[PDB]
Amino acid sequence: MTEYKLVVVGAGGVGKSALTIQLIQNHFVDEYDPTIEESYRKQVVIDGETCLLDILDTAGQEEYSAMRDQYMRTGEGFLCVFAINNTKSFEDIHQYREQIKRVKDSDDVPMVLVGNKCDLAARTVESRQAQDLARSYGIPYIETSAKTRQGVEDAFYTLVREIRQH
Amino acid sequence: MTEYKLVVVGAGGVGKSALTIQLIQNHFVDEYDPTIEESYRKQVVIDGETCLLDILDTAGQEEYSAMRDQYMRTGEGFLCVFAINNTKSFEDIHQYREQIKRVKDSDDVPMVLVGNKCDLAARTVESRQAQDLARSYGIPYIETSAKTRQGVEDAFYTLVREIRQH
Ligand SMILES: Nc1nc2c(ncn2[C@@H]2O[C@H](COP(=O)(O)OP(=O)(O)NP(=O)(O)O)[C@@H](O)[C@H]2O)c(=O)[nH]1
Ligand SMILES: Nc1nc2c(ncn2[C@@H]2O[C@H](COP(=O)(O)OP(=O)(O)NP(=O)(O)O)[C@@H](O)[C@H]2O)c(=O)[nH]1
Ligand SMILES: [Mg+2]
Ligand SMILES: [Mg+2]
Repeated sequence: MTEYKLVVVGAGGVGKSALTIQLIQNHFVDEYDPTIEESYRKQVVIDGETCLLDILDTAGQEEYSAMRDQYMRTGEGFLCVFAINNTKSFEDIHQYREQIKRVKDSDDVPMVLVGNKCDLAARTVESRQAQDLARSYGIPYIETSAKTRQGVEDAFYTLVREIRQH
Repeated sequence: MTEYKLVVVGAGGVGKSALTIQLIQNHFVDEYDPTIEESYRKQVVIDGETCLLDILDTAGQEEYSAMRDQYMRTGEGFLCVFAINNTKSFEDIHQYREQIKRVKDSDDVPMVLVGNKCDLAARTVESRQAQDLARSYGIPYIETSAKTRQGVEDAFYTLVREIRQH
């Protein structure tokens, strides 16, 4: 069956994991639990096609440096997450994008920008700001809550759909 | 606020209306009720942006001929629906696409192809067939059920998102 090798990337603490566990296990994780690397495989149906979601959950910062090159060479599509109440995670998006273009020999790589935690009142990252960025990158933007589950399927399925169209 | 002038197009009986009423009124309409033309306006939030969904629901066939040119000149994005158990509605998609390119002076117009009624066992339109078509048009494809509500938000929001990116 078609397999879609997806990897979830972004700054430490932004909800990369809580977002992947909502998809696979249908529940919010409200725990302190920093990822070294996790992987999730799931037979799923998206728009009538039977496919396996092969997802890599990654680390926020760590000695993950050129340690990242290896999985960014193997991922087919990227979820690039920041938190809407953490301005420096929004800003670090440029570093993750460029390194993925660098190891990919590509300016067009399947990707979607995700502003997570849209449930929290108190954002510092305005959606206009983030949607303008997603437009400059030629990237769709989708806000999410791992807490509420708002948009989580929508972010993962839009990315499976960026990969169908490339 | 941003307004997104969307119109729902396709063959008679395919679920264009049931799909629009699930979005606006949160309920399945399981009635025989052929549209001349209906319009729905709704203040909604999509990915943090406050916007009005101005949707035009249209007729399947009728004396709607160059009678369509007028609204296809005014719609910003199109939802192109067929039914997955009705081969000729899948086939009539080419006629709706081309006329929209014709009155639009455009090869790239925001659009998504929707195979509706994915709940019914007994399809005659295979998702590979329809996803290949959506790929040839440079269009995303999303299956839906107005009955179940599966994918309805997903089809309407992906189209609002095609319009953000154009
Ligand atoms: N309210 C709110 N909190 C969330 C959301 N997503 C995650 N959290 C919280 O944010 C914190 C970090 O979540 P986690 O998934 O561990 O983030 P991470 O990006 O995977 N951290 P890391 O880079 O170290 O692996 C946790 O307290 C989690 O409950 C969200 O949608 N909203
Ligand atoms: N089981 C199933 N039936 C559906 C679905 N969508 C619509 N229907 C049924 O299909 C029939 C037509 O629905 P309707 O919304 O009126 O279609 P239309 O495309 O708007 N007809 P028209 O072109 O004349 O205006 C109705 O019986 C409706 O309940 C769906 O998701 N699945
Ligand atoms: Mg984690
Ligand atoms: Mg109708």
